[PDB]
Amino acid sequence: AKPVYKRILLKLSGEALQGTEGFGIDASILDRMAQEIKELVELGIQVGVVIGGGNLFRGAGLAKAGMNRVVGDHMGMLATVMNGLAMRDALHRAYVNARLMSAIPLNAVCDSYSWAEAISLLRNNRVVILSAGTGNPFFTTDSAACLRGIEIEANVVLKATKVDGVFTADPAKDPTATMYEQLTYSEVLEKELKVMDLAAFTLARDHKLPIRVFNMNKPGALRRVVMGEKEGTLITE
Amino acid sequence: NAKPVYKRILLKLSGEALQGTEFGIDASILDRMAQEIKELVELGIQVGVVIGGGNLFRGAGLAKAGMNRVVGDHMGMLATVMNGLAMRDALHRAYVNARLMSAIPLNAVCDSYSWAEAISLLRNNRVVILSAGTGNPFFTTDSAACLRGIEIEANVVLKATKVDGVFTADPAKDPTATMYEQLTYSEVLEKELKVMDLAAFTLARDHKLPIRVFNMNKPGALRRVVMGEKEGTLITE
Amino acid sequence: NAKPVYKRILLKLSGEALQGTEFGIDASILDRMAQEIKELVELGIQVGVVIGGGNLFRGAGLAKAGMNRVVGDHMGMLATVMNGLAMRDALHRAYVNARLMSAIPLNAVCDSYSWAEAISLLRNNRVVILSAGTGNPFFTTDSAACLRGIEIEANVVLKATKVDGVFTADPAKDPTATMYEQLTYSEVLEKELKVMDLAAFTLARDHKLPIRVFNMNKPGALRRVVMGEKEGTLITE
Amino acid sequence: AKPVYKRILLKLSGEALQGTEGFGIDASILDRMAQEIKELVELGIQVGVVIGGGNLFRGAGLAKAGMNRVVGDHMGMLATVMNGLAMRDALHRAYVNARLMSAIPLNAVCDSYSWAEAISLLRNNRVVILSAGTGNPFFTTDSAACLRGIEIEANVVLKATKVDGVFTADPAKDPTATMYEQLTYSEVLEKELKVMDLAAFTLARDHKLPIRVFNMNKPGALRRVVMGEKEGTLITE
Amino acid sequence: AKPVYKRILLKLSGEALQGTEGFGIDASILDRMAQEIKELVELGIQVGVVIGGGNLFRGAGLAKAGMNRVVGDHMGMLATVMNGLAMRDALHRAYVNARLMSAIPLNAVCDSYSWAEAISLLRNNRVVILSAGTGNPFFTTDSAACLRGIEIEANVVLKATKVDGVFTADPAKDPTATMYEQLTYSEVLEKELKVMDLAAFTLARDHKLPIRVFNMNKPGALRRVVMGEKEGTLITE
Amino acid sequence: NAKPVYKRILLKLSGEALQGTEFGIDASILDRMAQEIKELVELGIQVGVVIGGGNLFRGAGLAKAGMNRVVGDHMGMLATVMNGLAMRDALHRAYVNARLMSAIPLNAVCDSYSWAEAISLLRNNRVVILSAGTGNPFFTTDSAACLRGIEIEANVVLKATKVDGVFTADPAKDPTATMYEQLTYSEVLEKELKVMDLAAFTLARDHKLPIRVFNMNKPGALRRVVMGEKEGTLITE
Ligand SMILES: O=c1ccn([C@@H]2O[C@H](COP(=O)(O)OP(=O)(O)O)[C@@H](O)[C@H]2O)c(=O)[nH]1
Ligand SMILES: O=c1ccn([C@@H]2O[C@H](COP(=O)(O)OP(=O)(O)O)[C@@H](O)[C@H]2O)c(=O)[nH]1
Ligand SMILES: O=c1ccn([C@@H]2O[C@H](COP(=O)(O)OP(=O)(O)O)[C@@H](O)[C@H]2O)c(=O)[nH]1
Ligand SMILES: O=c1ccn([C@@H]2O[C@H](COP(=O)(O)OP(=O)(O)O)[C@@H](O)[C@H]2O)c(=O)[nH]1
Ligand SMILES: O=c1ccn([C@@H]2O[C@H](COP(=O)(O)OP(=O)(O)O)[C@@H](O)[C@H]2O)c(=O)[nH]1
Ligand SMILES: O=c1ccn([C@@H]2O[C@H](COP(=O)(O)OP(=O)(O)O)[C@@H](O)[C@H]2O)c(=O)[nH]1
Repeated sequence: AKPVYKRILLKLSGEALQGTEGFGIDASILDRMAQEIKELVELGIQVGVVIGGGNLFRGAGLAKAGMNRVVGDHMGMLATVMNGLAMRDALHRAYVNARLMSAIPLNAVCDSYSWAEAISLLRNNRVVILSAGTGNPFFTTDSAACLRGIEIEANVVLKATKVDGVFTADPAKDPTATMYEQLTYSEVLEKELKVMDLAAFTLARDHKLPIRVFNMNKPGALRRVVMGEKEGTLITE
Repeated sequence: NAKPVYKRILLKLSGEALQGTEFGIDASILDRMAQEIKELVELGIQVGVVIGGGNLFRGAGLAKAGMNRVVGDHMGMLATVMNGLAMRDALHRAYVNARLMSAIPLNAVCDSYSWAEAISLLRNNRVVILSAGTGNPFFTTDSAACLRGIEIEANVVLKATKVDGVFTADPAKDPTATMYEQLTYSEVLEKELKVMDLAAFTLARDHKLPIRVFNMNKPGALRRVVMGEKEGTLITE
Repeated sequence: NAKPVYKRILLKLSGEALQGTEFGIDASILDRMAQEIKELVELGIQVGVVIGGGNLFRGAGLAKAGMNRVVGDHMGMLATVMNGLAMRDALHRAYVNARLMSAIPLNAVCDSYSWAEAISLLRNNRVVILSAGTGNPFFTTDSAACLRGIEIEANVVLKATKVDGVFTADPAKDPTATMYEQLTYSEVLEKELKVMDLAAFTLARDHKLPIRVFNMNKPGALRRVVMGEKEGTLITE
Repeated sequence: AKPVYKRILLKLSGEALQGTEGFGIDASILDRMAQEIKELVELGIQVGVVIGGGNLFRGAGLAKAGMNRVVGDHMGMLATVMNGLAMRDALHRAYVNARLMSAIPLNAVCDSYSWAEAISLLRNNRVVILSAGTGNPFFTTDSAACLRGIEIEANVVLKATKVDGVFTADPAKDPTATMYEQLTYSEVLEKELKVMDLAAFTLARDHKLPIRVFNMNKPGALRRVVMGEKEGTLITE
Repeated sequence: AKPVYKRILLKLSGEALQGTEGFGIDASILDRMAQEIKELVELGIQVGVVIGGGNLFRGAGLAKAGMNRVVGDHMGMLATVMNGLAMRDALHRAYVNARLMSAIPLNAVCDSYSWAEAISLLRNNRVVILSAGTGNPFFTTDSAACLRGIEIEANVVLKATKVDGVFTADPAKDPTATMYEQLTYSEVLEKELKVMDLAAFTLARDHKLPIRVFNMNKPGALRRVVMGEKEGTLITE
Repeated sequence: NAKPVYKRILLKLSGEALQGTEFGIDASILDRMAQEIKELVELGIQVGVVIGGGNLFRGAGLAKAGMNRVVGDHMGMLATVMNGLAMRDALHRAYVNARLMSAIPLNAVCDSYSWAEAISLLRNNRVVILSAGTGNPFFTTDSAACLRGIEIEANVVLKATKVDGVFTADPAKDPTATMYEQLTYSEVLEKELKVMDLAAFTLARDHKLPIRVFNMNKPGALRRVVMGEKEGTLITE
């Protein structure tokens, strides 16, 4: 009963790190994710992780408050980096070899994203955190996830969410919605389901980047997914 | 026919003063400070501005939750940049020439701190924002405020806080908390009042750098200081 | 007493359009575009220009020959810079204030892309060339053209190609290839015409960013577009 | 009889490298320090070394000659880097794994200071040289020593000096002064003894960073100190 | 019958990578050179490789077309980098440990040239590619070859050419010319033979950097040269 | 009504000429050169200035003492920057617009060398100092002086030494040492005189770049050269 993936791209949204107040970072959560990621690395899995920033800032939201869209998306990106810092530290304190790279060159705090070094690091059993997303405004860390996954030739992008997977509708606002166990792009687009930003998904589809949606707040789920069990939704075609 | 009592200042904007209820950044406070800073610039005053990050993260805070103290300060310093980004945008949208420099090289998002480049810019009547403080862990922005304040040879360091001046304690927690209106670097010590952190204080005292503590949540407060009018607490030799 | 119909544009110069017979760069086309760009600048038009690299390398091309797709796009992106270098030189030798920025930091050879710095420069009537496109593999310059076009808030993206406009096919290969003169982001799709690559197209549609496709191998073509005269194909909502 | 320290921060003043003319660097001295440092690394000790610049330049001294204080401190910092280069080379020629990092980003000659990589390097038995001090003007490499020591969580900062330790007065200008074998901050400050720049010391005290003053020109002293013998003065509290 | 060189500097001209059209890169050729370089590394040889850009651009040629000489040499340098990218990829796909460094800092695509790291990498059996030449205009990659060879203390610079070696004249335009098996600088200069740019050669002579000219299109030649056989011409004194 | 005989020059200031008795930098010589350079700038002369480091370190010197030659040149090159820092400060304190660029990127302390940026600056009547010479080991600043001199298209390279002109030997060591007042790149060779180092000399000869050697320890010497008056030795074709 060994793992069914060699290299994966873990997409961690900003919310995932949110405590109970709705903002910031919750030390306890980070530590738990570190233990889970750790188990995967021990299991011989090469882990790349793209983190979001919803717990701190979103360019759109700021833009609405009157701020320039580009600068909003910049601050939002810096936020992803601020999260990566937290994730990395947790990994380190748990004695897991990891390194933070940023699309937005941030000398001192971490090194800049380098596809070459990224791969080398991956082939050396080190967790590689890709913050600052794609580095461009008008994009979501989800795109970053798909882009970085195609780049590092990940076997699959695991989209962590506070939900067991993809439902016929929002399973928290419509007690009728049912989860899917298997899905294909054409279907997701056909029935117009919510998996992620269209651009990021279009890209994943264009390169047949399998996507799996699972719940990150469900202890063990991560492991079950990589160990090929019944967890969340699978997206391919 | 009054006219300003200062030629070039070092304005320290505390991050906490950018919250405006509930963490995050308060767009409206930002828009207001751009206006008040705009007036000073039209008034011919050169403005260097050190910004804090208390509204997002404090190294020490994170450390107690378990994070590595040094990574905590890094996140903290990165918050100042995030705040420096929003403050610059407010300036720009108010049509005020401003540039953002960071102690830790961000590149692209903003400029790296360049002492010489900062002097030139101030001379050409442009607001120079300094984020990432001193750029070293274990220090505060108050320290940077003094350090940069001396570097650019500012006439005084205006510490913009949330209260009218230096009090005998947190006026929000101790009903028995009075503020002073005059202090010598001595008195502050021979009374051990809450102004900054000895390291920064000593620095200013060392170079006979006056300090004035005032409230930025008070519209027009800054201008009054600039016009030499009864405002906040003055700290001199 | 006509005068320009645009204040600030995003000129996308395809690399292939710089060949002029046999790969490489055609000095004479370069000298000519500097002249036509010089007129627009004297005409008061702010010019941001995204340049391609089709005359030297295309990631996808190299990939089929066996190279790593990502290293291929890198080479590709580096070609755009090489083209950005020659275009800037032509501008300079024509006495036109121009600066070259790269998505991937070259430093020394040219400047790193700085959104803010780009806005300032355009405002001071200086040509801002953007090379290395989006700076990420798997994307085209057309994408960058739209991405940057939106960033600097350009009035329109002028895609400078080798043909008079968007055709039903490659007019050089399909004798049955007609071009249109008007299209809605819709029609382009509900006809599936050759304009760009959905990713870039969608982007422009998303932000109601008009696009006009014209021939740069036609001396004076650009100016006519700028003067709002029957030229190329117009793509709007 | 094994070592009593696991990780130490070696503070080497500029003078230490001075030949007999009073300036520059003396090849012979460097080589000797390299052999001693080497022995420590072989002994399993993780060594971090902060070097000064007194043998070349001091910002204050230059300032007095009329030069700007900030630029003086800059040149002085560059000097620390110039020394590090020399120290590193010596370490390399003696086949000791070492790396120079600079607070002032100096691409090519060495890499920039990165707390993360610094620690990783330390955990890999490599000597880590921290030049350019803290990177800020108005500071001494002594502060840098204390700051870098607290950061890398060094077990103790060993302050090398051309004296056996801390005396009741200058043991070279008052034949009565006696050396201390043990001291505490409060005492040093109480009797106002000379250990180092007040700021650097205040910082060390604030974080209980044990400090040991010993003679670097006394062959073997370094080893005796780390091997817990009767050498120089100890400072804790 | 083991190798007679421990560390070599392989000078690969741009032409060497040229397909049959006269320009660009030929995937097939790269792959073959990768296999040969691979054999050398397996053989315990430390390989440093300086690549040219003649297959893409030469500053002089561009200058003649009217472009600024400096910018011409810049684009030409970027070309060397574009080749290095190709060479590196080939090495990687052939599972040979290699790294591209550039004299012209090119963050992301590769790292910048660092003599220190270069040597460390060499001592670790990794191919080190030195692109962007010397980094200065008015120089040839040949100089770069000699300069980088003296720096990395290479045992010899192997100048690959599409000719078996150095002839009394051009062996392709004068069927009488004969190849030399052994030569000395004084002789090359005396009889004024074509080996490389005078500057690069003067430098090599000044430091007694043995030079060997051989044919790179002659499968096995590389190996024969390093295995001390009868191949090409030797240049020393 | 004389007026200058040059529009733009390349002033090579030897480091040794900044000692003024005993190594180090002589504040008074610095203050004097700022004045003499100030006059040239007010006189409308564009000034690019290559600075040496002979007063602090010479790679070759260190090499003989045992250091790695390459690390020696690095230290050497870093001295030029240190000298470039003090010279810029003198300029600034004399109210002369000046910028310092380094061949090896220092960032923050000064600017990276930017050919284009240097041309723009000279055109806007600002002194552009070039430190770190060519930025490569094994070369001298004299080389950089010629290399940069050609790059910026200077009218002549003024080598500022410690003696009145090119002598038949060191006038301080050989009583039988006469200087010339006219030389052809030829004579210099067909007499093998002490002007620079063939590499740099050849370079200037290559591009018909005249050279004039004069004494900077002679107040007003520079201006006389600039005014085309009997001063130093002239080296032309
Ligand atoms: O490629 C990217 C990735 C992120 N962002 C910005 O940074 C924020 C990151 O938060 P995101 O919404 O992607 O994170 P998550 O929703 O996953 O918590 C976004 O809101 C954007 O403003 C961006 O502009 N481009
Ligand atoms: O020189 C500096 C300045 C700031 N910080 C960190 O960044 C935070 C900035 O917030 P600060 O408390 O200075 O802001 P304010 O109190 O002014 O709101 C600090 O708590 C530190 O963790 C740092 O480490 N070094
Ligand atoms: O955002 C970008 C823009 C370009 N490229 C690469 O660089 C080449 C640039 O040529 P492009 O086809 O964009 O130029 P054009 O078609 O306009 O001649 C592309 O083929 C890609 O390989 C890239 O990877 N990312
Ligand atoms: O954090 C620092 C460290 C050093 N320096 C400057 O660089 C010199 C380094 O010499 P220092 O006196 O620290 O060295 P040492 O006395 O140990 O020989 C100082 O004089 C300062 O001018 C600085 O400004 N800040
Ligand atoms: O130190 C160097 C190396 C290269 N180049 C430029 O980049 C090109 C590289 O091609 P080169 O002729 O050196 O390559 P090869 O002849 O070996 O194919 C040259 O033509 C120059 O324009 C340069 O200016 N300086
Ligand atoms: O292109 C350069 C210029 C200088 N240097 C080094 O830095 C020192 C600078 O001093 P130089 O002798 O050029 O100065 P000057 O003789 O003009 O006083 C040299 O000795 C070299 O070690 C170098 O390696 N490369």
